[PDB]
Amino acid sequence: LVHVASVEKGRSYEDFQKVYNAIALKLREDDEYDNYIGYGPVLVRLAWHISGTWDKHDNTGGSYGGTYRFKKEFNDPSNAGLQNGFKFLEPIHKEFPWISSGDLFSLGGVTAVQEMQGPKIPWRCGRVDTPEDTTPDNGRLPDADKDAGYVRTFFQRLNMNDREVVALMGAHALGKTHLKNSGYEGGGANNVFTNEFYLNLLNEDWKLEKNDANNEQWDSKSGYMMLPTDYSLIQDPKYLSIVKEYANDQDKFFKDFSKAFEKLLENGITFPKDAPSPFIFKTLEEQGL
Ligand code: HEM
Repeated sequence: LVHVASVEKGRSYEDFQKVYNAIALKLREDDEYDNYIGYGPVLVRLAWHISGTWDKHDNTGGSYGGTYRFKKEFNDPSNAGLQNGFKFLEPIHKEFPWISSGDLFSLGGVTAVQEMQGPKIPWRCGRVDTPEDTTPDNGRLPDADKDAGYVRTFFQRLNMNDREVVALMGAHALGKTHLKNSGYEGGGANNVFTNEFYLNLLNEDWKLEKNDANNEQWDSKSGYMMLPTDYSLIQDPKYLSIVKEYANDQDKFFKDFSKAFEKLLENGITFPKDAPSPFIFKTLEEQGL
């Protein structure tokens, strides 16, 4: 399939900065969500899951068509919990009805990363809502009870290499698992974007335990947890080298995450040669708002 980005009619940077601001102000306002984590991490997870359905082989799935809005995808077991992100964005969509669904879901992720003190993520508009029959079947998102070889093969479908996979996974510094969503038990959580995922992988004393859903996960006495696929990044020697790199260089992690996350959000989209350049949105803080 070819999906050509089409700018929402007459819109420019200032329009999208307004949408960014509305999302950011609501992120600040709705601070109580999920035991005071706020909506930042679930917005990042939503932007990833609406993108992570992409298949490079036939260009099905991906963020372009906004298909998460349709019941098949909305009800994917892999997406359990994401309804909260969708509900958060609903009033934003209603205030700015001109923005496409894929643009809104992906921008929500960019906004959340930046507002949580993450790197700037350049972002491009022009995703166009596609019909219900374009919604990808369930089962394209990854399982957590797997090893490094699984992770590496899985991400080849999204055209991501080892460095991109390790960078993207640093998002698991954010938020938590919820037993009722995924069968993984979380505890403490953070809503500030840092490279701490890599530091925790290397520095904590991990114990392989069974949780209350009878699934294995790696736990530390500090109350930290890792999925088996997280832990695989220190079991595989190629992933381990990159983990160490990011643990020792915050700026390099930020730069690599920004590139990979934009790429993830743009996979499947053809941008015309005279499309606008990617937008870099100012944070609320930078605007004095
Ligand atoms: C091997 C690949 C991955 C697997 C198996 C995986 C699995 C999971 C699972 C099981 C959860 C818990 C969901 C819940 O119980 O609420 C989760 C949460 C999350 N994921 Fe991943 N994930 C992967 C990659 C990624 C990527 C690439 C990103 C973004 C760059 C990401 C961002 C997040 C975030 C921010 C959360 C927390 C959401 C919240 O706190 O509500 N994940 N992931």
